[PDB]
Amino acid sequence: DGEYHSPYGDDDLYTVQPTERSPRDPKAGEDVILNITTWPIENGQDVWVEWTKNGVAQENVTAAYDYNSGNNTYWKADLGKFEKGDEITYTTKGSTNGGTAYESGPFTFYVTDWEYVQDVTSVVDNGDSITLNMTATAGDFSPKLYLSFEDLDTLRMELSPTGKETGHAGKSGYTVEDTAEKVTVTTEDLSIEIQKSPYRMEVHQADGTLLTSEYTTANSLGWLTDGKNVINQYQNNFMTPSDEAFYGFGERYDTINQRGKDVETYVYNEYQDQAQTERTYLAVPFFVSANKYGMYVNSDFHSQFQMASKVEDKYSFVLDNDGDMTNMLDYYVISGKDQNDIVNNYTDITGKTTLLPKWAFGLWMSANEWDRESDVSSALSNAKANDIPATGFVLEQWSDEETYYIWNNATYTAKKNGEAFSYDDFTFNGKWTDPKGMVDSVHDAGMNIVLWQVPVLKDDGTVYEQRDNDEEYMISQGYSADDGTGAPYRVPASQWFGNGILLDFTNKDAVDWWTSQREYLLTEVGIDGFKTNGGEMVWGRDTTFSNGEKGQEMRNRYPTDYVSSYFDFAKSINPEAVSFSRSGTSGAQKSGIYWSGDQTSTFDSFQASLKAGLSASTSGVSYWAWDMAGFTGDYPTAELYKRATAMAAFAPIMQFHSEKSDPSPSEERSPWNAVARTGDETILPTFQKYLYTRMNLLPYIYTAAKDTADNGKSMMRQMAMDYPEDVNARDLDEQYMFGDDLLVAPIVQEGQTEKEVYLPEGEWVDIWNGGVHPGGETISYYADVDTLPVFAKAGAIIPMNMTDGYQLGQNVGNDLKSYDNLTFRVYPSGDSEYSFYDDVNGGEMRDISVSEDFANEKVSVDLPAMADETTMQVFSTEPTSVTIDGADVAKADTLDAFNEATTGYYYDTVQNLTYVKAAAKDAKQAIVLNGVNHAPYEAEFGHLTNVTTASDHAGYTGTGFVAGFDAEKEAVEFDIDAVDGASDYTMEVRYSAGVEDATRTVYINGKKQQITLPKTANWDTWNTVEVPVTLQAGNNQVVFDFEADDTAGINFDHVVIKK
Ligand SMILES: OC[C@H]1O[C@H](OC[C@H]2O[C@H](O[C@@H]3[C@@H](O)[C@@H](O)O[C@H](CO[C@H]4O[C@H](CO)[C@@H](O)[C@H](O)[C@H]4O)[C@H]3O)[C@H](O)[C@@H](O)[C@@H]2O)[C@H](O)[C@@H](O)[C@@H]1O
Ligand SMILES: OC[C@H]1O[C@H](OC[C@H]2O[C@H](O[C@H]3[C@H](O)[C@@H](O)[C@@H](O)O[C@@H]3CO)[C@H](O)[C@@H](O)[C@@H]2O)[C@H](O)[C@@H](O)[C@@H]1O
Ligand SMILES: OC[C@H]1O[C@H](OC[C@H]2O[C@H](O)[C@H](O)[C@@H](O)[C@@H]2O)[C@H](O)[C@@H](O)[C@@H]1O
Ligand SMILES: OC[C@H]1O[C@H](OC[C@H]2O[C@H](O)[C@H](O)[C@@H](O)[C@@H]2O)[C@H](O)[C@@H](O)[C@@H]1O
Ligand SMILES: OC[C@H]1O[C@H](O[C@H]2[C@H](O)[C@@H](O)[C@@H](O)O[C@@H]2CO)[C@H](O)[C@@H](O)[C@@H]1O
Ligand SMILES: [Mg+2]
Ligand SMILES: [Mg+2]
Ligand SMILES: [Mg+2]
Ligand SMILES: [Mg+2]
Ligand SMILES: [Mg+2]
Repeated sequence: DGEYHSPYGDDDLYTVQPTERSPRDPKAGEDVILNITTWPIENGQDVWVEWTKNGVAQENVTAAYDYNSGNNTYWKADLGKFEKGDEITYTTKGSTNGGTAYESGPFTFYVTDWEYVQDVTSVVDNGDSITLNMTATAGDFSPKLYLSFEDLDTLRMELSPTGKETGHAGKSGYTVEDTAEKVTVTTEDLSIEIQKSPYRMEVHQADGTLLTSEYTTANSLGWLTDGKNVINQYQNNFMTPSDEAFYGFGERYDTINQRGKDVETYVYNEYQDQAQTERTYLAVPFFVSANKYGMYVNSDFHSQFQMASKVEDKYSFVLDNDGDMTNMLDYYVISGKDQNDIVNNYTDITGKTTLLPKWAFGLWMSANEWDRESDVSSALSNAKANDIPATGFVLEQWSDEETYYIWNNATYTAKKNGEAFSYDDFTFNGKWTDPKGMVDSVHDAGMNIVLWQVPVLKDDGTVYEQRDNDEEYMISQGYSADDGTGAPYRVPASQWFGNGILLDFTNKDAVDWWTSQREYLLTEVGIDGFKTNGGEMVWGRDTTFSNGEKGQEMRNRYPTDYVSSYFDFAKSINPEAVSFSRSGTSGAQKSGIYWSGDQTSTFDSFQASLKAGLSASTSGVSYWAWDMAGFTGDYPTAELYKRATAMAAFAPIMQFHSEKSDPSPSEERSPWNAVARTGDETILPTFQKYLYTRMNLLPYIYTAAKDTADNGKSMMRQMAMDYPEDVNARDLDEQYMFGDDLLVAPIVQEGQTEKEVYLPEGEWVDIWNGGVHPGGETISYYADVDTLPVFAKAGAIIPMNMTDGYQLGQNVGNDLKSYDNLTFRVYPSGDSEYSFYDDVNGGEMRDISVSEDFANEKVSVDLPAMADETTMQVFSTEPTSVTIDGADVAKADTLDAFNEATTGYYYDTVQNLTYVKAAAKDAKQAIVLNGVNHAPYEAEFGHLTNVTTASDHAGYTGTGFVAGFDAEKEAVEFDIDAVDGASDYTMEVRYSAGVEDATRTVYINGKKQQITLPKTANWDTWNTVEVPVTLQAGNNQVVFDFEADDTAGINFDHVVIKK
């Protein structure tokens, strides 16, 4: 009773339907097979193909039995091979015993082959664009390649194979040197060297440094055509040295450096095994090379980036097209001031990140199992009882699970013709008796709530009045996409929401309707945005959208049309509304948060999540989240939960979530449930430490969020984004930069406590304890399960919201309308400046500058007008005085006195931080710390040999001192920076020698001297001896030894380097 063949199937990249044509788009010399099905299985069935070649009727092709399966027979018809330009049209047919024939088709394909640019025959400079007139290696086209400047450092190439299209205008600030053999195009930032015969482009910086170039054999640039009807693909090919690293490509789970891979720009919903399958929800045809350029292929069609995956020194892109011969290839080679500036330039092209409200940057709580008011009340109560000041709240299991815009258990008179509901239309029952009151109680807790959504109208063949009404309206209005035959497009039956009808987000009227149905959720229920899931749901080549585009072009674009439509809609009603989504392509960054999707509770998954965040970052998707510790699989171990917590608190968006809808016991990845499930009570204080730390750093984090929106600098960055020339930074995927100043190194390996941290050149200070670490090597950091290595860069100015306790990890709550103690942590190093985004006070930028002058025992802070009292925490030795506007401020002897003071200073001996309180003033204030040196290098943080630490004599700095240190083969080794370059310095050695005069031997980069340490009154008396040393650039190895000619026990507190 039937026959079926459909040449492209669902056009899936990864799989085929069993009734497709192979190849889908035949090239010259390729054997063409047609897979055909008939049903039911019967003897005496014939299957054949009726067809024409170049309009000429051919002898029928008889199909061969392939296999039987289920109710069906599958057959193969072999059409043979074809030549470039052949136009084949066929109809597949089946009948039983000479009866009624069932057929599919007709279907046409045009047989293609590659044509490439040969030579540049002439150059036409039009002032805002340059045309290169070209010959082709085959065919009769007259190609034109157009060059323009999006900016003086960003080159755009537009290729028209037929020469019938014209490129776009760019900047005029270029000069041209056109010669017989070569044309050179120059700006203040770029030198574009184009050989004419054969055509070959090299892109150089203006100083001559090569950025990238086309492949050396040339004929690199080409298009796939029958020469008459279709252009089906484009390619270009580039030369790449062995060491070149390639970053970005959207959100990638397998690796941060794609060298060696064929990367598919193809959005896909892959559950749990994204790394293994090399798939992603969020695919962007943009990469950044550590050779200091980006490349962006400007098209929504699928592309494949072959990154030294075929030939060791070649990278290529192959870009699909729908056949339209008027669609130019359009790509950019992007330079800039640095790697982050390359990202900024990319965002000039594809869209800036939209700044989200500060609440988006606190903790988000989520669990699929929350499905009733009492679950929401319990979540709020549990958060409150456990001192968890979260700011975001997600509900997934909230709706009727039919319309997805009506609360579960709500009753109402159904509405026809897609008419919208108001709040008053509903009687609220059962699980949700008062959604408005429920939302109000979330707001009372200082949280903001988002509701889960999909872009599809569900249709599983069940009867459900409202859903049925909406479907009839949607179809009659043409608010769906079209399947290509005049019927609404439905998601393929085997997929998530199979048989459902996608809303055509290209259709403004459709969007207005769809969103109107949700209006009451925003205006009356008072929600704060949507979790817009899915979107990877466009299949089929003939699927047609209101914009005239079809399924090949729209698959990658659809999720971003969907996500952006909802984001803009929610914001139009509630300016503080935030979206939380997983899928998209270039431009996704304009529309809210992206999370890394569906992963298991394992360390392998944690590793893949971090790769996903780092690649997304390079791709301009900065507001990135993950389900901390995984949302499914066996419940995370306490170790994984703690490791994930620490990293999550230092990532752009912090969010816990769980998959299961009605589990027993609870699957919540909340800290209180983690305690319950693992039995490890210490999870709670560890979680609190990290969450409170994040809240302490929220002024810094939110300023970084604004810097993303303004300047294209992502919040969390792979090391080579800041240090592209650093050979050790190239492949690192277990540490990153967070904001401008913090190097974060999470432990993402099971059982690991010795964490390698690569430190780039410069000085890095442990933010938790003041340990100093000279850059330019990989250090080993001991991190137990509760510990996260985080370091501040030299010169850092870090705004913080602190309690009167003034330590990191102390709860300041979630009231985002005020600070407790606004604080700036400062690591003085030369002259540094910072622009603080003061969201509490109308979004004023506060420009702070620090002038480090340790050589003259001074640090100066230029504080602008502020609306709040401010506390500086300056990393330094103890001042002899502090002035504000020249006037001495009072030394506070205790933290209590400091807190009570209007202005003053206090010295934290454990952290080596000077606190300075300045009153709120509507004028600039000049703060000077006098008598200060670079903070001490604590002996207890040194590399120790046969020697231990103690704290049983008062008055030390840091956490203690090295004790006794009085036998041969005992050593204390320091890694010491020069304060102001290679020079002689004075090294202060602070020690106690309670019994008798002591001596120790010191080696400074291998150069030995002996030092005399006179007796102190007793072991509770410290003294300082000044030792002349010569220090060079970089890390200076300073070794204190007890050798054979040394004498007596000492307690060794610290060293200070001064003029
Ligand atoms: O950024 C500075 C350091 O921060 C962390 O340590 C802070 C603590 O440092 C001291 O004591 C620690 C030890 O008790 C031990 O358990 O862990 C680490 C390092 O272990 C080993 O390091 C050296 C070899 O590389 C050896 O010299 C040493 O004998 C080994 O035990 C120690 O740092 C203080 O005494 C504590 O008060 C302080 O809290 C971080 O762990 C460390 O790696 C950083 O360098
Ligand atoms: O009650 C609403 C809804 O709950 C579940 O879906 C919520 C989750 O949706 C996403 O994950 C789904 C995948 O997209 C599917 O392809 C498939 O693998 O199943 C998962 C469910 O885990 C999302 O990424 C998750 O964060 C959400 O928890 C049910 O699956 C739906 O049927 C319900 O309508
Ligand atoms: O739109 C369908 C239906 O929704 C509401 O009632 C919810 C309803 O769901 C199923 O149809 C069950 O059979 C009922 O027991 C539930 O109450 C509207 O009140 C109703 O008018 C409408 O048909
Ligand atoms: O040479 C003096 C002294 O050195 C060592 O003891 C150092 C030790 O002395 C007291 O116990 C203090 O309380 C500690 O803080 C010091 O580290 C030798 O052990 C000792 O024999 C000698 O007299
Ligand atoms: O209507 C198009 C549809 O045809 C085929 O489905 C058949 C199936 O193979 C038979 O066993 C029987 O159940 O009837 C169906 C037609 O209703 C294709 O297999 C299917 O992919 C296609 O959509
Ligand atoms: Mg720029
Ligand atoms: Mg529940
Ligand atoms: Mg606050
Ligand atoms: Mg305050
Ligand atoms: Mg000390």
